[PDB]
Amino acid sequence: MENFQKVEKIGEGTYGVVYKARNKLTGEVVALKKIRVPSTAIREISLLKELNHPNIVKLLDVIHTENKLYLVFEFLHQDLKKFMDASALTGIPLPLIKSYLFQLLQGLAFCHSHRVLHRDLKPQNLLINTEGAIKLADFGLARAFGVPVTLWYRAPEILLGCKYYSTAVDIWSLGCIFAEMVTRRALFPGDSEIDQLFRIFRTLGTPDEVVWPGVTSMPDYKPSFPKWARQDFSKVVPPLDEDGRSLLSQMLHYDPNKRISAKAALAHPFFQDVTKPVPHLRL
Ligand SMILES: Nc1cc2[nH]cnc2c(OCC2CCCCC2)n1
Repeated sequence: MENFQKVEKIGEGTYGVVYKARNKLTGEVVALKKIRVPSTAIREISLLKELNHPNIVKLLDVIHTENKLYLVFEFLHQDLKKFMDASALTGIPLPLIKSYLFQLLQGLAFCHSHRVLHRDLKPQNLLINTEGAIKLADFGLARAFGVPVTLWYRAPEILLGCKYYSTAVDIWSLGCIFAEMVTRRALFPGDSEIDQLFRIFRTLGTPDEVVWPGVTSMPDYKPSFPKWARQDFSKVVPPLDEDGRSLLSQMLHYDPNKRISAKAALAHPFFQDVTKPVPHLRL
């Protein structure tokens, strides 16, 4: 640690405090996470080090010293939440929305092909740079550190008590993030688990055995849930064109087994004309 000089409190996250810091020998500027140590975690985290991809935030080094654990990551200058706030008046140009979505789906595809998932995607762990790239941060952590189950981006199978949920839970999250980009408002802003579910049910309809076989058998399903009708997506992400809503709709399938995968989504026609614009950033 002594090898690092803290520059500023970036913010407080899931596993602890995140600092901007400098490596006192490489001179490299990094992001330092102090994780709040079990052998299992050290081993899992050591595997995630080898996971390298242009749309995954690079885990540079793992520092285990004095009972404590620190993760050292590649540093970027802005998270997607800051960006959207900064864009609240004008919104993000579609072509940039489309670039980001496409890059994030490449990231997900990569990690999922290795059976690694995130489980907690949110705009705050989506990081952008001046060159138009976007990258996912904190992939694989939840599983390491054994983090138990912001509810705004949680998949419905997690909320219903599925203990063995899959890569599909990340697709759900990214779909929610996609909608938020387009409209500049959160899709499902729950303030408790039940509120989260119900907001989902009010928009996509209460799930049943017709749309999601097995759902009435999930541990936290109640027959007493109110039954709401489904609303049209034309009303949920309005300006979004048809290919977009089509893709969004397949990202928000209730049935985890019918939800589109990242690899198939890359093949969606909405990406036929994809480009890589650069954003206008004030750092
Ligand atoms: N610039 C930057 C680079 C990073 N590289 C890895 N993590 C990073 C991060 O986290 C900010 C995050 C936003 C919400 C709460 C603070 C943590 N910020």
